[PDB]
Amino acid sequence: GASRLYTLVLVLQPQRVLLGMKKRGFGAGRWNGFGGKVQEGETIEDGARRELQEESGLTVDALHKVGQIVFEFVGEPELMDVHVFCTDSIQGTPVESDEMRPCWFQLDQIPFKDMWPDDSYWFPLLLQKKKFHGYFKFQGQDTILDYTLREVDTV
Ligand SMILES: CNc1nc(OCCOC)nc2c1[nH]c(=O)n2Cc1ccccc1
Repeated sequence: GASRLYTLVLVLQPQRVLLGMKKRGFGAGRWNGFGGKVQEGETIEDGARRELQEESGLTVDALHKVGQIVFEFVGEPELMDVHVFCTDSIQGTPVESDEMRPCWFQLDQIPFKDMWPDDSYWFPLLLQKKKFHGYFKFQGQDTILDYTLREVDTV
């Protein structure tokens, strides 16, 4: 059907991953990555950089696309086509805002119970830097009715 473009950025380093507790708005009460809608006149990668900076205060040397996930929320007018980026190359410190509190998690302490339920499926691939295409059919924000996830050579 009709779909909208989104980006999702994970700051993933050898020993730790950066997530942000949402205090308000989309994903409130969960540890989320950084992202949002891609705008007209910017590339998907430019949009990922922009959202990372707007949300966390971070600027990076480079980012790479590691996956794509299509979300179907039952009853919503459009699909969400999310392009997933990864980067280790931060140039400063994350900053807490009125919207978000940043936290570095050790890789054996990733808080899946306090994250979106789909994350449990594709994180093991992200952590191995294995590229992936996924699809998740949701009923509301807690329930996965169906999904697919495959390792790909090209996103
Ligand atoms: C780290 N896992 C996840 N992080 C976010 O950060 C929000 C920034 O992206 C807009 N969102 C996640 C997320 N895992 C997850 O399911 N979502 C929900 C989502 C659904 C549809 C479009 C975008 C995000």
